[PDB]
Amino acid sequence: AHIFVKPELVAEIGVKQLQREIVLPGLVWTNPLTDFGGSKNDTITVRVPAITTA
Amino acid sequence: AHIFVKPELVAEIGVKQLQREIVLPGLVWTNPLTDFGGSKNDTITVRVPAITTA
Repeated sequence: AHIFVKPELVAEIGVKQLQREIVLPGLVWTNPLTDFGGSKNDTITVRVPAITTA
Repeated sequence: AHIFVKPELVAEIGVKQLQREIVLPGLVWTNPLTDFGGSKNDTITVRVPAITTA
């Protein structure tokens, strides 16, 4: 019968891929040490001080 | 590959040997008697008063 030339319409309506919310980085101790370049094996050794007894 | 001569770097970050909190000294009767020098045998006598019966 009648022929109509139509486009294929693409729409975005706010449907996204559900994906986790990030909380862990803010709670962990990040970068107390920075100069890993300049220490052998990329290892910085932390010194824990001493305690005596009377 | 390339090889480099680096120092071992020792750093303090705030890691400490965990020790408890001192609470007992503030809770015990301390120094009601002081002049232990000036008394025989480094001893001060404490007198507890008399109690009578009828």
